Amino acid sequence: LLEVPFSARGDRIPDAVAELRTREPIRKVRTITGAEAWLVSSYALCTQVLEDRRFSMKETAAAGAPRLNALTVPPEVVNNMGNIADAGLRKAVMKAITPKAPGLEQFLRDTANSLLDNLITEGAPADLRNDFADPLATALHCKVLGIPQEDGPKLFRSLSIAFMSSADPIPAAKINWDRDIEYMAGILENPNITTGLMGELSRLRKDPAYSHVSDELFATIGVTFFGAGVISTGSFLTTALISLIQRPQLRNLLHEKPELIPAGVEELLRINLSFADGLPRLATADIQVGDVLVRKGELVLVLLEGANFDPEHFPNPGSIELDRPNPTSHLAFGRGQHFCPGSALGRRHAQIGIEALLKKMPGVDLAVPIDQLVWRTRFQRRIPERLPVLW
Ligand code: HEM
Ligand SMILES: C=C[C@H](c1ccc(-c2ccc(O)c(Cl)c2)cc1)n1ccnc1
Repeated sequence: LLEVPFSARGDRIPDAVAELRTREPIRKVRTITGAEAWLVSSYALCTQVLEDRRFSMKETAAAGAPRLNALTVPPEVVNNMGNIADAGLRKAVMKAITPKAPGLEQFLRDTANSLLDNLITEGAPADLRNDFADPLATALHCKVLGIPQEDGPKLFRSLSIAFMSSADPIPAAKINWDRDIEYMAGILENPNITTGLMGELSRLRKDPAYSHVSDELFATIGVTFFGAGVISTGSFLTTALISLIQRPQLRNLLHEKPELIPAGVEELLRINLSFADGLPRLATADIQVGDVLVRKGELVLVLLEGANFDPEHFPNPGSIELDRPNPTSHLAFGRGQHFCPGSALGRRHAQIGIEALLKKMPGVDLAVPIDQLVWRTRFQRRIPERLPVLW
């Protein structure tokens, strides 16, 4: 039985995806746990699954369910956004993580420029993942959360385990989770934390309108939004920089006309291979998806690059075109009930990071042949362990 995932490489889509999409856009596969699942790979069927709440994220955590991979958080945290919504916290969380917070964008620009100046001083080769994209993501999320910048690196170092895609429970994930929760709980008790997401959660925790909300949920919001935001923005920016480096004509165009960078980033989102696995959902009813009657209790995997390279929806899907008529209609941020709450922040992180890099390093190029990149395995993102560049 066809095994998923197909390839940990984030620099090229396997030819097999287009064949599946054409012939079998919903197809039985085996996951790393040995479970069977339905892999959905067309824009039409991916959108159908993501927009039908009977394909449940929450129920993927149920004991005894077929699993894509092992939990790395407590099972109730899989329903984190539902818990946030039920607690009356959605609006406050969203307001806290907007890129338009006063001074946030300038902080992003200043941080990016400082990171780049240090790389220039040290001399090529430079590692754009470990010494640019990931520190930029980490610094951004410390600022957004309102926590000390110097605490970023230790929180960041949880994530190479936190976002593993493992067949089995990971003992280090429990250690790191418990430690990171204790940290966020202490932050909520720290009177000096008055800004950002944790400053606002700290205030709401003392507000009688929220007296019922548990300390557990407040700390969980901090751990989950830091982890999801840092891994997603650092990994997306890293692999978008590869796509851009691979396209010198586009790199030069965006350097010459940086007002096109938002359109460029939107296409880089569309062609991004950062998510290593399909998005998992558990059927809570018998539901017809294409030619397959998915049965209650079965696992469905929504393959984002299946949708995003679907030529019916995005003609010439492998080409970056800055004037498509349907440019934000990709699924890079998901779709439906679980659409990424951080989407605007993720866009802005990448836009500013790329703007800064192109100004400082207009000649940026890989310093090794592209096949020498080392792609992280058994992880929820596809990323190169190092991204060596020259300029
Ligand atoms: C370019 C950057 C990002 C990408 C590509 C991305 C991608 C995604 C995708 C595809 C989903 C849907 C998962 C699903 O439906 O199963 C998602 C959800 C989520 N994202 Fe993002 N994300 C990014 C940035 C962020 C940021 C900056 C934050 C927070 C600061 C964040 C926090 C979350 C959370 C908490 C969820 C879960 C939502 C829910 O369960 O309803 N993400 N993200
Ligand atoms: C399913 C939840 C997933 C998520 C997974 C793992 C973590 C995590 C963070 C720090 C840790 O120390 C450990 Cl061990 C785990 C956080 C979040 N997620 C993705 C978007 N929203 C939530």
